[PDB]
Amino acid sequence: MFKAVLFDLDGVITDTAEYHFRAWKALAEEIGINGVDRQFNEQLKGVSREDSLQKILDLADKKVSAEEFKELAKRKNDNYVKMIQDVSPADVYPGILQLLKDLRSNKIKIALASASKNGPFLLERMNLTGYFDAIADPAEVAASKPAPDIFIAAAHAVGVAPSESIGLEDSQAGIQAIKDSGALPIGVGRPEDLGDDIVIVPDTSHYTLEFLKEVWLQKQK
Ligand SMILES: O=P([O-])(O)O[C@@H]1O[C@H](COP(=O)(O)O)[C@@H](O)[C@H](O)[C@H]1O
Ligand SMILES: [Mg+2]
Repeated sequence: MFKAVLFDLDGVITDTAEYHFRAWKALAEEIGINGVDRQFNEQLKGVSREDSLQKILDLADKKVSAEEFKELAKRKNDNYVKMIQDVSPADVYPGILQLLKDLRSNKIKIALASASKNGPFLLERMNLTGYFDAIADPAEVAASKPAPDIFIAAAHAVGVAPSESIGLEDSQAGIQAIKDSGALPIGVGRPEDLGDDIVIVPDTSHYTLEFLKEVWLQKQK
């Protein structure tokens, strides 16, 4: 049976992917880049602060100085951090709190595999910190999503092999990271964005221990 569930945070645990999108779009427009719309944003979900900024800057022909680059990333984060100050337990996505309780009752490890340095703060805002057996620090891995490092680290942090773990993600980059880690991915979002090669659910209410078991018993190979 699987022995661990590796949780992405933003867009899985709570609608915080929407906040990252709005913050990145605002930053981009401030520097005259209007290409960050929902479609383009799918390429930003799951990627690190610096990687997100560079993907946005790639839309421009000229480059910014190292000094401006650093200021831009900080500017976006300062805005994002203000945006999430009022997040509360009421903001936890449907099914997530129950899933955490069910996993603990069944002795299945719970680890956070978020690329966000604001992850710990958000779990505290939502009164979810106590459910996690481990939080993989995104600053410790040598390579961020789509690299599998963070999921491999989350699994190791709870003493479980990635091959015996399920990863929950809402992004293209994150799903790739799960795939290359050896864990089984179950994405949440629309088929047009995440693919038709893995199991995808339309919303988090589908993330029940019953369903994770249903899917796991159906894994290939
Ligand atoms: O989706 P998950 O939880 O990997 O989290 C990811 O965290 C990145 C870095 O976050 P921060 O700027 O707060 O360090 C964000 O750019 C990305 O949009 C978000 O999906
Ligand atoms: Mg996400």
